[PDB]
Amino acid sequence: EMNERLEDEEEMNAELTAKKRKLEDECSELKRDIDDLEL
Amino acid sequence: EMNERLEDEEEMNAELTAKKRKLEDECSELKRDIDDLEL
Repeated sequence: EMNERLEDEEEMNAELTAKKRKLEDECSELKRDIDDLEL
Repeated sequence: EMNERLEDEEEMNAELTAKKRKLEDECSELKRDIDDLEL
């Protein structure tokens, strides 16, 4: 039982980190363009 | 330990999701403020 649920949170750890990577990416795209534009 | 790792990954899930809360917030202010800026 302890393994079957920890594996839930680890795949969730991946589900988080994947989205997190997609965040850091998209946040930097938007942030870049705005900063360039303001110049 | 397996139980301790649940206590690890719940807080780890919280630390990540809290970062995600900052990442999601900024990106939304980014996309919104662009809209105002374009108007």
